Amino acid sequence: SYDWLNALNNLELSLHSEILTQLRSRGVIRTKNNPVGDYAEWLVSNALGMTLLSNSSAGADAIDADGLKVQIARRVTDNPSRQLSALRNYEAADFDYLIAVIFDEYNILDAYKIPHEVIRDYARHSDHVNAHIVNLKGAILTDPRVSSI
Amino acid sequence: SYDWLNALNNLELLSLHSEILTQLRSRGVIRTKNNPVGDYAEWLVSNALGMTLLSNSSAGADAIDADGLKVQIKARRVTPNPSRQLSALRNYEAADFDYLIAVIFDETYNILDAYKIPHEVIRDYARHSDHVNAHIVNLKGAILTDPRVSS
DNA sequence: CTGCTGCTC
DNA sequence: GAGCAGCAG
Ligand SMILES: [Ca+2]
Ligand SMILES: [Ca+2]
Repeated sequence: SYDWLNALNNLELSLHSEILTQLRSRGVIRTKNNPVGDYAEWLVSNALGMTLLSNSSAGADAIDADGLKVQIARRVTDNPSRQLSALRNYEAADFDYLIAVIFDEYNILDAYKIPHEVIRDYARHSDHVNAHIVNLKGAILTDPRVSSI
Repeated sequence: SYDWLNALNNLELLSLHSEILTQLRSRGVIRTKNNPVGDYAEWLVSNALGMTLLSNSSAGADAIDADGLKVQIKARRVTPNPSRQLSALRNYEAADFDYLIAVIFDETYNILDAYKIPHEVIRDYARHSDHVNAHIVNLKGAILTDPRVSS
């Protein structure tokens, strides 16, 4: 039962920082960011045997056992949207395939592997943020060029 | 004494996080499923300095004050990552706020630093990132010593 | 297609 | 200074 947290005030509800501390100390998350993103890296890495890369700098986040760079999610439990995080400098082929995963605010729902190419045919560019934007909705979910896990 | 947490596994911990977020949202502390710090800051600044929020956080402003001015609200939790690089002012050239307020937290969501930094003083120390098409500012050194910035 | 928030090396 | 993540309308 999660109804005991009505007793804690706004300051005490400090506990979320503590949970991040625990997850960090367990290896689940590296950064103090949105916990969904690092948990995605964590699950994908351990599952199919991937060495993570702390330097996601304009590049992938992991390498498979065949030496291929992998870019690693979105948690749609209050507003259903599946736009993936921004992709910058994509014209340079900085990854060999991408793994995108949906969580339920944090259980797994969907998960896909997409070559850098399929992205091109499912991406639009925004000058405002200087990034190609993609949404994991509908079409791309049915390209046989994409695989699901 | 948060030693009882170790009894929870990963999925239950993540559930507890999101659930805690849903509490503060139900209390009106936050408006999104993003980082509780930013909306908690926005919540903190307005309900303490008499301001009015704008969920239409698009003009680059996040609230109007008692005097009737636009204010951009940006927060950050530095824990000795001690970098104090603020969020993108993706559009600042249009100048859709009068004075910016940046608030600095520690791990336990406590106020280490807070400044009311005005717009032209933001113009005097800003740098533009070609990568993200946005201006970036840091609050360390010359910015703090500027006579046009207060706490 | 328009926007946001915070965080790391 | 370069980079990063997820999230809202
Ligand atoms: Ca990633
Ligand atoms: Ca803000």
